Amino acid sequence: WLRWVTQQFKTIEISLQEFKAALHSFFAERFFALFRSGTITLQELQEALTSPMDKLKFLFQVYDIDDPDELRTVLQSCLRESAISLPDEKLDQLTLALFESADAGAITFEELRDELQRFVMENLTISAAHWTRAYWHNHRSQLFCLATYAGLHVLLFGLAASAHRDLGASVMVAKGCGQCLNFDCSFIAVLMLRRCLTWLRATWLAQVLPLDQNIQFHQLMGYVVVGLSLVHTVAHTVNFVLQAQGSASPTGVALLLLLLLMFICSSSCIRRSGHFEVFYWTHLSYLLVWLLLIFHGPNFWKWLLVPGILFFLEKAIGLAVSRMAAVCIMEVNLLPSKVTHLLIKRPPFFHYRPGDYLYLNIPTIARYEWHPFTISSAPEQKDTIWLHIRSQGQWTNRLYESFKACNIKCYIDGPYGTPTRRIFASEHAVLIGAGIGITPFASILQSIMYRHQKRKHTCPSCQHSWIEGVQDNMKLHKVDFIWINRDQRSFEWFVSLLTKLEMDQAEEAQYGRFLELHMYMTSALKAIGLQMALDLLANKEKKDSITGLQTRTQPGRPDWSKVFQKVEKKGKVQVFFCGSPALAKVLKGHCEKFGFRFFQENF
Amino acid sequence: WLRWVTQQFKTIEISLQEFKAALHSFFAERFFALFRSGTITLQELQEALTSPMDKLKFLFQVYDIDDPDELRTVLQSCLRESAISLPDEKLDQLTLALFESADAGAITFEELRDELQRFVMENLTISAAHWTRAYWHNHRSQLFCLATYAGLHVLLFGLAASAHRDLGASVMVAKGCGQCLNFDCSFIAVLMLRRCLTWLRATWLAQVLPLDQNIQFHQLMGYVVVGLSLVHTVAHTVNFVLQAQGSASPTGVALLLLLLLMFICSSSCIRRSGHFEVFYWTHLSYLLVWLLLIFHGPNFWKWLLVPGILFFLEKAIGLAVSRMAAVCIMEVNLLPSKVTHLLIKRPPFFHYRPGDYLYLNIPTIARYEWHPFTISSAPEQKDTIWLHIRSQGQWTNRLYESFKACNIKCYIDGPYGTPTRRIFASEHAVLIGAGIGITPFASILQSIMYRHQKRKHTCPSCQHSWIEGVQDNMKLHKVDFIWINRDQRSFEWFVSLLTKLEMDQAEEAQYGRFLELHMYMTSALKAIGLQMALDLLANKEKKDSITGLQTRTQPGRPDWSKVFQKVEKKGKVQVFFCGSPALAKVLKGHCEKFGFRFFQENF
Ligand SMILES: Cc1cc2nc3c(=O)[nH]c(=O)nc-3n(C[C@H](O)[C@H](O)[C@H](O)COP(=O)(O)OP(=O)(O)OC[C@H]3O[C@@H](n4cnc5c(N)ncnc54)[C@H](O)[C@@H]3O)c2cc1C
Ligand SMILES: Cc1cc2nc3c(=O)[nH]c(=O)nc-3n(C[C@H](O)[C@H](O)[C@H](O)COP(=O)(O)OP(=O)(O)OC[C@H]3O[C@@H](n4cnc5c(N)ncnc54)[C@H](O)[C@@H]3O)c2cc1C
Ligand SMILES: NC(=O)c1ccc[n+]([C@@H]2O[C@H](COP(=O)([O-])OP(=O)(O)OC[C@H]3O[C@@H](n4cnc5c(N)ncnc54)[C@H](OP(=O)(O)O)[C@@H]3O)[C@@H](O)[C@H]2O)c1
Ligand SMILES: NC(=O)c1ccc[n+]([C@@H]2O[C@H](COP(=O)([O-])OP(=O)(O)OC[C@H]3O[C@@H](n4cnc5c(N)ncnc54)[C@H](OP(=O)(O)O)[C@@H]3O)[C@@H](O)[C@H]2O)c1
Ligand code: HEB
Ligand code: HEB
Ligand code: HEB
Ligand code: HEB
Ligand SMILES: CCCCCCCCCCCC
Ligand SMILES: CCCCCCCCCCCC
Ligand SMILES: CCCCCCCCCC
Ligand SMILES: CCCCCCCCCC
Ligand SMILES: [Zn+2]
Repeated sequence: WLRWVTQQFKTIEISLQEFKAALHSFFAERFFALFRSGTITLQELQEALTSPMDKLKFLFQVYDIDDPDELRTVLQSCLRESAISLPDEKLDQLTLALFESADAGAITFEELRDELQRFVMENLTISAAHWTRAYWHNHRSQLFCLATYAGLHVLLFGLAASAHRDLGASVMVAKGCGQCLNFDCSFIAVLMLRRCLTWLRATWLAQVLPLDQNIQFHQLMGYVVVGLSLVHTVAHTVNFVLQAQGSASPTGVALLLLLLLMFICSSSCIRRSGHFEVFYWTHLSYLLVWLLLIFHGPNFWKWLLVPGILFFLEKAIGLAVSRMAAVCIMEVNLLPSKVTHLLIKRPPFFHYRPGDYLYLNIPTIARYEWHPFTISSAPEQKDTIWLHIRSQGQWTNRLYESFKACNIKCYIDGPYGTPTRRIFASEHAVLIGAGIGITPFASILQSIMYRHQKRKHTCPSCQHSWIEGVQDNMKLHKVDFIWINRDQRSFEWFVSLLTKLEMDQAEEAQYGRFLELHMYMTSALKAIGLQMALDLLANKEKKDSITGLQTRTQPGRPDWSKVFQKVEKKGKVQVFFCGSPALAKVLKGHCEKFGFRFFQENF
Repeated sequence: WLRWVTQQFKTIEISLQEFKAALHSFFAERFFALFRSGTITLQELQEALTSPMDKLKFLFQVYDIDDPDELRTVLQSCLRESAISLPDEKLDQLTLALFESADAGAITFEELRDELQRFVMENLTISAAHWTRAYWHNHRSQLFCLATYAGLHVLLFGLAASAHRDLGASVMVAKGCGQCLNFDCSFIAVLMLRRCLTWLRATWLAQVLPLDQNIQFHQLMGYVVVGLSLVHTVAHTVNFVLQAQGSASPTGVALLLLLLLMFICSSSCIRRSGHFEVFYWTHLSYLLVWLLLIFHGPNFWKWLLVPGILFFLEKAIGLAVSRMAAVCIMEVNLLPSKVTHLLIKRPPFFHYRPGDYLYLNIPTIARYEWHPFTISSAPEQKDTIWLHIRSQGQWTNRLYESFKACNIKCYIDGPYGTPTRRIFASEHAVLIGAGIGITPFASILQSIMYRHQKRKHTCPSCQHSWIEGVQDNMKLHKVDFIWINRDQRSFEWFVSLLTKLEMDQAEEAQYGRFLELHMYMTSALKAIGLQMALDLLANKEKKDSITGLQTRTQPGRPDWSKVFQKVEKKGKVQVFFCGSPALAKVLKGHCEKFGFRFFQENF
């Protein structure tokens, strides 16, 4: 009640207030001025925080200044936090359309209220700001892996401790740290196999067990090896000093030097520099570490055997003939937001399902480094195979920098990935876009469009075109694309491709639509009447000015899930999603009531 | 010279002569009578063995008896060793056609000579009979596997012998036989894995190393295990008797009993009876043999480990969910020559390349027995998947007998086999039929015919049909089928299917032929003018009377290889064969001169 109002007042410097009000900013300054002479009196805040008619009148007063200034105000709003990256040339047309829709003098409060009610008023907002047990429980409810490693470490430490309890306070620590080190130095290698991980990635084992964070888990076990080796060294030295009142010590010293080298020369700072050769050559010293530790520990080979032989087999299966091939880059083009687009020539013998990935390796950038990239070209394209890479690290950033200022060697190794025959062998399989790996969705869309157009048979004689039914390739009659991601900051390639496919199939939607686009932001701006300008623009040119697409990029977080529940039926409809377990689980639980054979969280 | 004639006479009883002359036999008796009063005088043999005019006159005299009898003679010749299984109803038409072609009186020797010269005369023959270092070198020039096993056995026996030479004449034999037995009892199991063998079958390792005889090699090592175990037992007993002047002996006795049981109850005689359950249950005692031999030999577990764990993994990978599935037989039909044809319902999720195989298992016949069968139905058939089985053993014979006098459970386990994308992604890939596994060729032919007809697009509006080009499925323009096998004794299903496909595509050969058939026997009858009757019959009904097909089943062993060399070119022609290494090697060596990318001996 009144106490709540007092607390809100206590929660509350014009420039400081503007800065703290989530600034863009002429509109913000005008609103702050309209919010008297300028003071910290709580009456203005109470009035602002308190029917929709008053809010509409306040908004109308804020928009005006005493109505050509609205065009300048509209331009400022576009350049504001709305992130509307549009040219100023179209601003005149948008302002003219808005003035025509509003004035028909543009100072009429009643006209503004009617225009607002045409589309809202209840959502009277003028700001977006307010003015680790739960997270761990939520994340660990499906991970349950770090605790297992900790339990193994502790049980091994205790088991070695009970075996040397008689020795006094120094050698039992040594033995426990030692046994932990056999375990760690034996299995930190079996973590990383780039070959079998792909084979395991396409199974329910990968569905239940996370895989994509194996780099960070491997680095974490490297760190614990370093720490435990240091404490083991200190314990053995303090034991020797106590005894002070020839191969073991020198071999331990050599192992310590090797681990210190591998820790120093494999940190993030080294690979920040373009000395990938230095990192790889220093990091090839794992063989020397294993060889030294063989005849350093009495029973290290027992631990080393199984993972050692299995990793030796995994590395020995890779030859130039076995998987590798020589591919020459044909054309490379750089797109905005530091995304590089490659056009590698298709080898004569390469049949790949859509959505598969491959590992690229450019000798010029990194001589012996391999990174996975997802194919962004349809399998029906016989000329070139595309690859799309976003600069989210150093090596990709290195490629972008190098190509900033072509026939260079490239090596690709086969297609790998989950089979996509289930999507084509379905009826109205809707695809939901989430996460950062939305590259395979472009391949799937291109393949589906190509197969759809291949059945558009036209008779050359009488110029009659009749559509044949499904023929042994796909069984879909309609596909729905729904994209729910952080932004379109780096996916200009993907936006362009989806827009291209959309108006390529838009010429065929008069008799029946085949592809639907639902593009969401959930972070765009509602609270400011910027969409009023675009309302007329969308029908002015039959395409959104921000995208040049039939879809106008509607935001909305939960209403998208509700529409997914309310998604027309061309057959046994199926729902497929790809993202974090939270959103996928919510969508599945909502979808389970509707009786749909939906394999949600498929990725 | 004259000495050769004397030797030929020495190489030489009218009934006995007829029996030894490769009898069918009225024609044989007439020839023997025509060959005087009947004696062993060498003048008749000298005349017979010695221009084509004399041979033609002799043949004309033999055919006649003093010409309606020729029809009876023709019928006898058809029923003779020619193996012409044709009805007597068509004999009248054939005899009438032959008489019309010959007489126009049918006793004119000059007319017979002219008719023979029309088609021969130089190949004047009236008989087909004459009147292990080389084989081992030829076979072992590519096998080199039994010698390796013998060498391993001998080196192990010698190694154990040198380790116990001090012991007197009895225990060194024991130790050598023992070490040989660890080796044998460890690897006789790693021979047989029905899972990894399929994975290895599709590689060049299977191309160089034979695989299909693993049953017989496994049985041979079982036999040597039995023999060496018996001699080991005798040696240890004679050692103990010498010492005669408690777990080892009883465990050895138990192992001896188990091996004797497994030898007795797994012989051919037991499975000759329909007691497959008895064989399988008695043969499940290998686990007991291994368990007893673990704590019977001091160092048997070292040998047992790797093959034991690997076989345990191979058997543990097989579950009902993992590979197995429930399939109900829809229709079963029995064809002549003891071949059974099955029509099993296609499971909803089953995509298989043509030519793949599967393992059938009928609980009614054998509860826990598995045998591989090759799919004889095109992948484009969505209704049922075929299987063709020839009664070449007991279990198949058991199935034939049981179905001689349906909804029974059947279990299939996936498709396995070499990929066939290379055939479709080629130009004029000619297929050569040899060996006994010609079942996948029917699947390949059906798939190629179906894909060829799927591009025969006809406009419904104006009834105009235009053929489209190759579309992402195959790149062939012409396929040639050449069949060089022992007979058509059991392949009536395959003959019917190829004939069906041929006249299905015969309606499209006027503008361009798509499938060519070259059916050979190399064992049929030349020497007897039976083909004269069929010469008119072939054009009488546009189909051979023996087959009802455009092809008339031409024989000829080496001329087929010459024609394969002289095989028209619709693109980059490729040659594929399947059979024993001899014929395939000859065909490849002949083909290498022509510069054809032929992967001969592909099977
Ligand atoms: C199977 C797979 C396919 C991918 N496909 C694409 C794609 O098509 N387009 C795209 O823009 N991004 C893709 N990524 C994400 C990422 O951009 C790529 O893995 C890229 O190779 C990053 O390399 P980097 O040199 O920048 O890594 P770094 O900058 O050296 O490492 C930092 C980041 O890269 C990851 N990383 C580093 N090394 C590896 C490695 N060996 N394996 C996996 N992750 C590693 C780390 O987890 C971390 O997130 C994919 C990731 C995976 C696992
Ligand atoms: C991969 C493969 C696919 C085959 N496909 C066909 C087909 O489609 N049609 C056809 O008519 N024949 C086929 N055969 C040949 C043979 O007829 C089948 O293997 C059939 O299962 C014979 O079983 P059986 O009970 O008569 O064997 P048995 O009578 O018990 O054994 C005698 C013969 O069968 C073979 N044999 C026995 N057990 C096995 C086994 N477990 N694995 C392999 N061979 C064995 C022996 O080598 C010997 O030649 C195939 C063989 C193989 C290896
Ligand atoms: N290999 C992989 O697939 C992989 C690897 C690592 C992590 N991940 C996933 O990626 C996540 C990190 O990326 P993220 O947080 O951006 O994605 P996310 O966790 O998969 O999804 C959460 C985001 O989805 C959006 N969202 C929520 N409800 C929505 C609705 N009704 N309609 C539309 N969008 C809705 C929200 O806004 P925004 O759209 O603005 O974000 C929210 O931030 C991780 O939590 C994990 O789930 C995947
Ligand atoms: N899994 C397998 O693929 C498998 C397994 C075991 C054995 N095999 C092969 O099968 C063989 C046993 O069967 P097989 O001897 O009947 O076949 P084959 O050895 O493959 O072929 C030999 C036969 O080919 C025929 N032939 C020779 N020259 C010919 C020509 N120019 N044109 C047409 N035919 C010609 C001959 O008469 P016929 O046609 O009257 O025989 C000859 O008997 C083995 O030697 C081995 O090569 C294959
Ligand atoms: C035990 C031994 C060892 C150790 C000690 C280690 C230690 C370590 N680690 Fe290591 N790694 C290893 C073993 C190792 N490691 C190996 C072997 C490899 C290769 C890969 C695979 O395996 O696959 C690696 C790899 C690796 C990587 C990647 C590379 C590539 O990819 O190329 C990384 C990042 C790491 C990290 C690490 C670190 C940071 C450390 C320190 C702390 N590594
Ligand atoms: C690389 C990691 C590492 C390192 C760094 C080290 C370092 C060392 N080290 Fe060592 N160790 C080890 C690893 C190690 N290490 C282990 C793991 C063990 C346990 C045992 C085995 O392994 O077997 C030991 C153990 C050990 C021993 C023994 C114990 C028993 O036996 O129980 C000794 C004497 C030692 C010494 C040493 C020294 C003195 C040093 C410093 C110089 N070393
Ligand atoms: C070392 C142990 C052992 C031994 C002693 C034997 C001995 C023998 N073996 Fe034995 N097996 C065996 C181990 C064996 N095994 C096994 C484990 C099997 C199963 C199969 C597999 O592995 O996969 C058989 C299997 C078997 C078979 C097939 C069956 C089925 O498939 O189901 C046969 C035929 C035999 C034979 C034989 C004989 C005849 C003998 C006597 C001589 N084989
Ligand atoms: C199953 C097959 C078999 C059988 C049948 C047998 C049978 C027998 N066994 Fe014997 N063992 C054996 C297998 C055997 N086993 C072997 C493999 C050996 C070598 C050693 C091990 O294993 O480790 C022996 C060895 C042996 C020994 C020891 C020698 C050494 O240590 O060097 C003895 C004492 C015996 C006894 C015996 C007897 C007395 C008999 C008869 C009863 N074998
Ligand atoms: C910090 C996240 C830890 C995730 C651990 C991943 C474990 C991967 C196991 C791979 C087994 C082959
Ligand atoms: C009598 C013919 C002997 C053939 C030997 C075959 C050997 C098969 C080796 C299989 C290795 C997995
Ligand atoms: C035996 C001690 C293991 C410690 C593991 C701690 C993991 C921390 C992850 C941030
Ligand atoms: C150690 C003795 C091995 C004998 C092998 C003989 C093989 C014969 C194949 C017919
Ligand atoms: Zn037409």
